[PDB]
Amino acid sequence: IVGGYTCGANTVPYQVSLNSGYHFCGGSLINSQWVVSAAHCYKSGIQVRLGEDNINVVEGNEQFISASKSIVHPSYNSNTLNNDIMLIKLKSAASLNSRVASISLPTSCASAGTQCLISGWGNTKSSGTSYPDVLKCLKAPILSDSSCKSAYPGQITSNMFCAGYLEGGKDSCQGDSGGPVVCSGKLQGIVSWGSGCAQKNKPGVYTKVCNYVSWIKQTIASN
Ligand SMILES: N=C(N)c1ccc(C=O)cc1
Ligand SMILES: [Ca+2]
Repeated sequence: IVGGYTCGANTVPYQVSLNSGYHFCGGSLINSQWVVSAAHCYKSGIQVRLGEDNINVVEGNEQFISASKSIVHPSYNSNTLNNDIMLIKLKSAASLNSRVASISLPTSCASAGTQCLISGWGNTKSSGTSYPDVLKCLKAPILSDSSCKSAYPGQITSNMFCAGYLEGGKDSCQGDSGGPVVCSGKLQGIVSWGSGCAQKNKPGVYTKVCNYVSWIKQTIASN
């Protein structure tokens, strides 16, 4: 997250870190057994880390649970990033409390102008590289579909939306991939892609979660 703020420990209780010997992506806990992340975060041997603040220090509220199964969206295209969503099942159910909690799925899509919270452990620099140890947060509005398409000609599908600031300086970035965009207590987006980070006229692009609620619910019901 570039141009954000320190969230505070366990203030984003649905935020998870996906770990394969090291943090490599974010994700969102949607019930005691399931995490939603980006399909471009797929790999084998995932351990899901819940209740994290400093990802390099055991602070007392962590739950580390190995993934038993990953399900990449059936229509994920890794070239275009269309349908950039994946579900990860935990080998054992998480213990839910104030610091480890699921986030609600949307019942309808959000609108341009809605304020959301984007979070992650990704790069905090727009030019260089600096990875934080503690969770970073950014409040950002959803941008109009027209401005999103104008920013990224030929690239924005109906399964994507832009959020952030056209002026630059505030954005998600590398390492935030797969993490949450939460608006009014609903998971509306997943950190997906963008041109660099926090660049003028290049806002963040996010997977449009509301399009996937039916798939998420039916997948969970049978897996
Ligand atoms: N919001 C961005 N600019 C952004 C999001 C994800 C990636 C993935 O590496 C890169 C850039
Ligand atoms: Ca920790």
